[PDB]
Amino acid sequence: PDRPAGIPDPAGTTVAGGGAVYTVVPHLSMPHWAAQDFAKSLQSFRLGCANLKNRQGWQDVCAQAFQTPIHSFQAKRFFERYFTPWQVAGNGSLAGTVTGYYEPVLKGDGRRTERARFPIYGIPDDFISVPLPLVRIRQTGKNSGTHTADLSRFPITARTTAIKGRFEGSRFLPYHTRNQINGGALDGKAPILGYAEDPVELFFMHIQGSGRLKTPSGKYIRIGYADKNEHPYVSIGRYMADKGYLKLGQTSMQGIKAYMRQNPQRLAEVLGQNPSYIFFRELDGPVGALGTPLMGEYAGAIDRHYITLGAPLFVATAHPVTRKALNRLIMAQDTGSAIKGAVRVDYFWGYGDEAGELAGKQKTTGYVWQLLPNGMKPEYRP
Repeated sequence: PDRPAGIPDPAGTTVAGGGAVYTVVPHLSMPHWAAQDFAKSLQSFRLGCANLKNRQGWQDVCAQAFQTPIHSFQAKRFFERYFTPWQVAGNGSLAGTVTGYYEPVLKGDGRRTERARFPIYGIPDDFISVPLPLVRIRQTGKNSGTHTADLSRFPITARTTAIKGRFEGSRFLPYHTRNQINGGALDGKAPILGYAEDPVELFFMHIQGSGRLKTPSGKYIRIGYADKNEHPYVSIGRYMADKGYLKLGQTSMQGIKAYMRQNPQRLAEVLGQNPSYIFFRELDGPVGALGTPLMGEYAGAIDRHYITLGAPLFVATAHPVTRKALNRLIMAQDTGSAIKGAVRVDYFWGYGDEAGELAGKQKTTGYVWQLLPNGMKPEYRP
């Protein structure tokens, strides 16, 4: 028994906030709307609904998504009948920026072998996260928070949700940095999820926040983001360029990997420049900001000041290699620290080497339309 659709704001309806303006337009104002693989967009929406279904105003669309066949004919009618498109302008411009991201595959093992020597660590035994409002700390769980803490020492910026540290003496000190962990500071006090063959490839898994080990027999060990040490991110590519070990055109993962194989005397130095370090957990698609697994080519990262999390999002852009028209109904199910603005999408390409090529080549103008359940308005969320 089909859910009711509810009443759309009529064409030309506007909402404004934050320099952004949202305008209701017809579905057929989206380029190549007719020719979409709406079965794939429906799959992607259904994945987000495991959590999105619980958010006020999304219950009916999420329920109805599961009573809709996985076929583009029916799935098109679902998106037409239940959602209204809101064309997005940021600061007077429909035009914005599309970049690309992906889930890396790297050679490795569940064990230390001759080939696979670089441990992937989970949350350490002494890693304690404390929420942020010369202070006092009390432990409230084996990895969360009797000891004094020196807040001037911890890496707080204008943005810090929590501090990460460990008890030592009668102190709470910042947790270990990448250079220290590289140097063996976690020996004996952190779970190891597996081993990578290449340390630069591992370094870049940290940069994407998730990955997959491909064992010598072709199996996958799936590795997801769990936490981090909250020390600042520094680009090693920008470090190498003015050192000047490589030119900032060869600053790709693959160029750093090749430089390092030829130059083992610089490995520790360069990797240690990024004091940020990500801890992982044993787990298709990484889990994004919505808390659900992302579907390759049908999910993206957005700015939540501007885009409602979980929303179908039509992106009109250019394919990062063919430069041909790339028009897609994706789901806005993730966020990034570098993704800001009304019209701004990090396009999730999926897992593996091919997705990697696509992602890095993506830096394009794009146009966006946000689809929301009929009646629900977009909102600037300061």
